[PDB]
Amino acid sequence: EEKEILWNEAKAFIAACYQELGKAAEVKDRLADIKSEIDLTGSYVHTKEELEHGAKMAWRNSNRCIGRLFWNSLNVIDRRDVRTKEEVRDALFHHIETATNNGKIRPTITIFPPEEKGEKQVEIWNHQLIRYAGYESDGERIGDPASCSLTAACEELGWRGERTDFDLLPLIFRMKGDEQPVWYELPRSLVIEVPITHPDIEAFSDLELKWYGVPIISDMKLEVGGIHYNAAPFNGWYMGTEIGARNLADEKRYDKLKKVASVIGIAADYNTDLWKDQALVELNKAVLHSYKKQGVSIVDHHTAASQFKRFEEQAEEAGRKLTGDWTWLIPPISPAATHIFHRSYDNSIVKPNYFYQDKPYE
Amino acid sequence: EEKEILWNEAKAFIAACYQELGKAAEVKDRLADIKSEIDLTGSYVHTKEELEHGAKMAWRNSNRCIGRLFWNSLNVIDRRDVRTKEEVRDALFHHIETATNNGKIRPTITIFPPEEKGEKQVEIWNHQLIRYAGYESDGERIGDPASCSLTAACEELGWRGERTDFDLLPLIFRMKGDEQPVWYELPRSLVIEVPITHPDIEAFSDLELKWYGVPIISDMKLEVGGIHYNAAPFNGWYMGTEIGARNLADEKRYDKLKKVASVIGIAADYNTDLWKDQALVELNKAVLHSYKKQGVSIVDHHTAASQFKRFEEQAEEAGRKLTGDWTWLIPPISPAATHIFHRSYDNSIVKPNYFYQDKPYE
Ligand code: HEM
Ligand code: HEM
Ligand SMILES: CNCCc1cccc(OCc2ccc3ccc(N)nc3c2)c1
Ligand SMILES: CNCCc1cccc(OCc2ccc3ccc(N)nc3c2)c1
Ligand SMILES: [Cl-]
Ligand SMILES: [Cl-]
Repeated sequence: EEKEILWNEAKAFIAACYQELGKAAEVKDRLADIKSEIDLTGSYVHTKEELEHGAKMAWRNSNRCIGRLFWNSLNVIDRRDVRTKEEVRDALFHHIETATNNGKIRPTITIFPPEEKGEKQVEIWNHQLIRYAGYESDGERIGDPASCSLTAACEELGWRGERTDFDLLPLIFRMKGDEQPVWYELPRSLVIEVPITHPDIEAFSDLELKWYGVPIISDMKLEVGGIHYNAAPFNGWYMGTEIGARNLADEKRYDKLKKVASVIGIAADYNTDLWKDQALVELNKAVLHSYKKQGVSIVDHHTAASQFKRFEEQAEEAGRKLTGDWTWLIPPISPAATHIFHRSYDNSIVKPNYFYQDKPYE
Repeated sequence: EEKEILWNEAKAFIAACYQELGKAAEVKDRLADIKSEIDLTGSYVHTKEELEHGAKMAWRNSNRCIGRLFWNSLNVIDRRDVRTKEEVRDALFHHIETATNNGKIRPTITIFPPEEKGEKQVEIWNHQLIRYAGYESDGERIGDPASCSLTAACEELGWRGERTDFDLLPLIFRMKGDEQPVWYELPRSLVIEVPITHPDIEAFSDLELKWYGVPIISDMKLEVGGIHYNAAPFNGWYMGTEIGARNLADEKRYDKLKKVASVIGIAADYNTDLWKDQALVELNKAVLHSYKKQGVSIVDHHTAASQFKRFEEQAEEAGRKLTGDWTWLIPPISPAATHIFHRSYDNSIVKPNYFYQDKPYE
């Protein structure tokens, strides 16, 4: 059964992958080899070419991602060789440095050994490799509420945060055979952060806002031809609205709109003044300006949607079905100013792809 | 078959309606009477109470409507007695006057005789009773592009627009047995319009924008207990974003964002300046301000979403399933600033309800 599903997924992936790589003639013999490997071993091992192309296909098939035009330039790092926690740490440190690239962000994925019997070899606890801690006790809220449960789990393990609003969480992961994860503080020299200033409004710096340069999502599973890479952190560059309309704006995140309204000099008293909307726009302008000024890659939602339109055109021209999740593709500010809002998308799930998986804490 | 569907819909509607009206004991005898009427006549006639409550249920079940908290206060006008085109005209004129109510808009529906054998008794051609004409010829675009086909159909019939950007379309409808519709110019004394000014930016009036006071949607079909009221125009008051983020903003409508950017004194050259977003906010602030200043009812999207949350709570408390269309419920500006964005909704279709129907032109 288990063995059956794997073979099926393998046939479908190898056929499609080799077709796109112009290697269609090599399919029959590769499939032969795979069949034997599965019979003999219970699993099979991707070639470097298969793994690289699979990770790229998986990004291409990510319905919720507006940034897919660049799927084929994904930088894929093969770390299936790691066996120790020092190696995993160093690979994660390396991913941060190489993806950051002094501000000129390279979309990158680092791929660790896959689940074996559904048994994880490496289990990453972080949601993103770089993220801020959150605390909630005695009515006191500090940092990022979205990080409260992971922060509490880290502190169970002997980590202690300084309780600023921007404590960097340690890297935290567990190896097969260890009962507990280990944690490592991030070297601050590896982590680019951007202070938020406004191009016109000088008081904006009074808010003392900042955000980190690179979102490196580290808790999703990459599935390629029936092989489950549960540990495979990847990154792009930010779209500005993720920071300005959600991370810094949401009431359940940093909740900064009233403070923004105050520093930009507008009242926050009447819904009809659209003060939240006006605050959102200025905060989002501040975020784009600040990343650009520091030389850290970022895309605004208009440019991003323009790129996505080209992705749609490229899909059509290549003869591939396009899939998408309208509810995630539309940006959270001025969505009707983008073409995405005015059409519909088929939300079918195509593999390879990235999937959610259960958290090991909570 | 036809006769069967009707009876089924009737049983389900009468049972639910009388239950809500505390008239459950009267169901058995009412259903008896209806059964006979259908056998004998092919159809059945709603009581005033059934019709009124059915139209209210239909609004309550409109998945795409954010304004549903007020479903039970719908003003229902029963015009099943009309037989002539002068009567239809006068009923439509009356609806405009009574709904407008000197600016204090009353949500109202005027209900005309229903389809008989699927044969319409009255066929309204207008999308809304009050709307602006649109023209497109020789590269010249004037008025509302959304009105181009209806405008062309009106001019086929001897109507002629002045070719301002805001020509009011005539009322246009067809009676059973007439080969052609008739048209009647709207008396300007019945139509409230609001000039768009900005609370802070005096130059905003240079754009010479205006919009009409009351959206009176006149091309949907009301279905109640298997009876098809294809002619049943209804209105609420506007939510400001419908005018400011769509009618005046969309590239395929009045397309005013570049002109807005110019009068508010910002460049429209770089996506990263978020000039479209900033223009959207100021235009939307202008719209709310202008309606309020003139004493014409309007709701902003924050207040509207707050009302909708109460509608959700009321549904739960009354033991009714809530249905909704997330993609239409979210406002087109700052959607993530509303609770709607952060939850999901079951998009099941429950009857009574309002439905699309084929246009008689195009
Ligand atoms: C190159 C720059 C990129 C940009 C600007 C971009 C933009 C975005 C945005 C805005 C979202 C929505 C996230 C949210 O609202 O929570 C998203 C979702 C997503 N992106 Fe991308 N992305 C990029 C690169 C990548 C890469 C390199 C991958 C993987 C190889 C990826 C895979 C995804 C996935 C899987 C999701 C959905 C996650 C979920 O379901 O929660 N993206 N992207
Ligand atoms: C009282 C004020 C009301 C407000 C503020 C309101 C608000 C809205 C808004 C903003 C939409 C979305 C329209 C679009 O984006 O194209 C909508 C859709 C709708 N509303 Fe309401 N509404 C109100 C009253 C009513 C009334 C009185 C009815 C009928 C009795 C109604 C039935 C509907 C229906 C059927 C739709 C969907 C139409 C379609 O599918 O195209 N609403 N409403
Ligand atoms: C706001 N939704 C949070 C829930 C959630 C859970 C797990 C992963 C996840 O990823 C969002 C995500 C994923 C990949 C991205 C790549 C680039 C980018 N700019 N944003 C990206 C954002 C998001
Ligand atoms: C933007 N969608 C246009 C397509 C379309 C076709 C037919 C009817 C229709 O109604 C939108 C609609 C319906 C009822 C409304 C009631 C009140 C209100 N403020 N807006 C309302 C808006 C909309
Ligand atoms: Cl993020
Ligand atoms: Cl409208």
